Amino acid sequence: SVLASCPKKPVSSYLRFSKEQLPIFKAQNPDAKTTELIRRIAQRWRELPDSKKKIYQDAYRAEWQVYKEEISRFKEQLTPSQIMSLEKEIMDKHLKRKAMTKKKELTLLGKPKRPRSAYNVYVAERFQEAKGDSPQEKLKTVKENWKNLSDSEKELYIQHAKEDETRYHNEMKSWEEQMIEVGRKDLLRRTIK
Amino acid sequence: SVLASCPKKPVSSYLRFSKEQLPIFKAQNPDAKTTELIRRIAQRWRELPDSKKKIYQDAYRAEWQVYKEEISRFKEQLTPSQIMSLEKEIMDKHLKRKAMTKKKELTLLGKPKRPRSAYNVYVAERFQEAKGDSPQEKLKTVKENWKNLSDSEKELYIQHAKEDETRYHNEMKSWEEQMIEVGRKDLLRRTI
DNA sequence: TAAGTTGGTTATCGGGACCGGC
DNA sequence: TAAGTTGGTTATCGGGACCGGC
DNA sequence: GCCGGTCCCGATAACCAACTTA
DNA sequence: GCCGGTCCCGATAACCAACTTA
Repeated sequence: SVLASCPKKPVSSYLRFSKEQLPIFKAQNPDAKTTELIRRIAQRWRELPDSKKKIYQDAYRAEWQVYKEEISRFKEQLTPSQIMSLEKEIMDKHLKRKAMTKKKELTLLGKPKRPRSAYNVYVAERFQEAKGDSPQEKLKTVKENWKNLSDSEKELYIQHAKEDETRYHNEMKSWEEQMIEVGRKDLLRRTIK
Repeated sequence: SVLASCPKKPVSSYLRFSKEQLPIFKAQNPDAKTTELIRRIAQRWRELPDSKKKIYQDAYRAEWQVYKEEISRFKEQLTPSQIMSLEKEIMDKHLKRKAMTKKKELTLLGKPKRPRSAYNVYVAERFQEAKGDSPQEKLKTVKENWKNLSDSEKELYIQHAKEDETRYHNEMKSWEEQMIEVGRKDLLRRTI
């Protein structure tokens, strides 16, 4: 496709150093953790004189000149909407990482789960017991049954969802006070139902 | 170009009501602020019976049906890279707004200015006095002089920037502490 | 903030419906 | 979170360099 | 309206730590 | 590397408050 074929930017002088140094350390200290080895290499990089780092730097600058030529030839043979298409795929990769990071930090601060719908409850009750082998088929058949329920048969889950709706308010009121306590008012909601 | 010709989603029932009500009100209250009028119109909308709101809603829903047809014909005649381009521009518009909001709030919390560079100082001093009438010409000749200054002459601007670098450290350290106090640890730097 | 490694935890995306915040 | 208005600020973009945070 | 999380789990693709330069 | 702000200002293109539905 597009982003696949696109030339990649050269890695830094330190990265080239670690990439070469790592297999050496891993063969001398075979049972040491890899994270330990990287920490030892980076140290070694610091100790290294400036006349030696420059060699790595001169190599990097020259690869960058190659990349500038390469990315030009590549973009020249692309149409304008295709270049925008290229930028979009790159932006998505950034946004997807930022999104991951945020979600990781919110679980770390123990943000309450969102309220489950009656249907969320329904799936939760009927799943181990479902006409299907694969979970994809099992869910597919659970949603079949849900479409055939009258409002009166739904009563148990509607009432299980009204309760969980209340649990959410409580855990949220609590969690948001605590976020103010540790100085994170940015994580509070603007609107409340 | 692309996003320009693209069909726009219909506005909401309330929005339609305000669009029509505003010119009427602006003619009843000629010297009133535009912001008061909207607050008064919105007040009028709440009071409105639901049988009257339904007329507006029904208009909106039929418009929504139109937009679905319109956006389909539009995307149907676009190439795949034009469709990604359309999404990217939409995405650019959101991010640009998010960016304005952030910069708008940081000026409200009085975040310190960034340190001026040696070249920044140089421009500020030597500018009224630059061969030119349009600012574009005055600046182009300022950058000429900057490229021809020796190290002994830049020393003055280099240490004037070294000074401002210190002011930045002072004002930032203070400001970041103040931001932890009003509960915004998110506005803090990760590095230096 | 992103790249290089590499083994050891967490997305994604399958099949859908649905609801809270923005 | 975004749309409508309308008069009233902040982008933009000209000419460039450059540096702090990520 | 739209995005994302929510119920389930099994699948593989993408993470995380350990560093630094640009 | 890349983005954005910074010195300056001059025109013009897109913003702010005031609301609510979806």
